[PDB]
Amino acid sequence: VKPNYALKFTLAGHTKAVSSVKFSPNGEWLASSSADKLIKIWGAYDGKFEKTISGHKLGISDVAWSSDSNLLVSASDDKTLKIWDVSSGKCLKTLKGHSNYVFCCNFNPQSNLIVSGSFDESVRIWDVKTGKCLKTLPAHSDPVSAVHFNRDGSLIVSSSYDGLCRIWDTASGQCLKTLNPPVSFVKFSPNGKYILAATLDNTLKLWDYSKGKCLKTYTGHKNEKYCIFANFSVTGGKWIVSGSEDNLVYIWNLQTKEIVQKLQGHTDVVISTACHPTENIIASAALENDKTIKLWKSDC
Ligand SMILES: CCCCc1nc(CO)c[nH]1
Repeated sequence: VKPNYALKFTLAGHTKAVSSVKFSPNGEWLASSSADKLIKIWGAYDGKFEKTISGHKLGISDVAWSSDSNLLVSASDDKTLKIWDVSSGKCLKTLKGHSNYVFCCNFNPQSNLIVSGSFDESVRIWDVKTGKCLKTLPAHSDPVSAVHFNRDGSLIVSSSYDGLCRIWDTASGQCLKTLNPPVSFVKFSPNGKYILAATLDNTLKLWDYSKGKCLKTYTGHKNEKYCIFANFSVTGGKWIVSGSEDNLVYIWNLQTKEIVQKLQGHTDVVISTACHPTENIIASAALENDKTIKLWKSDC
């Protein structure tokens, strides 16, 4: 069994490198962030441009949705995160505290908290309602490449160029576990038992969190430079999805570790991929020679 992702839409409009694409939890929208300082909202199913959300003074490296699909958070080189009302496009809160570029962000499942990672080497936990910083974790000794909450928000996982992945107790801010090439991306599996980690030696690893053991390795792609997003595809077959510095989207069989598809079409590094929550749909986005988002559809 292999997927058969085919190109459905090319989304043009960002004037510099795209940095991150994320599907709304309700499956309706794609949000994109860019070095052009803009967030753009697109129809997930028809690829139709919806709106531009603006206000950051420098490039945006990441964007994330609240669980109810009503809010976005963005992470910017202007050293702030911003919370946006998607319907109005208005900035509700500017989260101030990082002393350098904010690189990565995510809401917890409740969406009362935001976690951020920065070049300042810290992870911050923010109150969504007040916009106040609740905790500053001295998480790493180099830029923080990724931050993600587990399924119930009890844990945070962070990755860094220092070569560490760390698991934090959300409530206390205390480090429960440390798992050395730079770690360029990390996220929990949907069930929260595993962590998917990218290292800048062209390697993805599936870690059993509780055991601290490497279960799977995915190779064949190019990743020596950029913090490329990877995903668990769960809507059809159980795949691993990642961009690559050879301008392709890679899809592996999670269990066998075999490459089952490579998606051709991008004309620069595929920095970000996202899996639709209910349909067999991938969004991919590329750096400044390309600046487009592609939507792909598969039968499985
Ligand atoms: C400038 C390109 C940034 C892309 C990016 N990758 C991640 C992984 O967490 C966050 N942002």
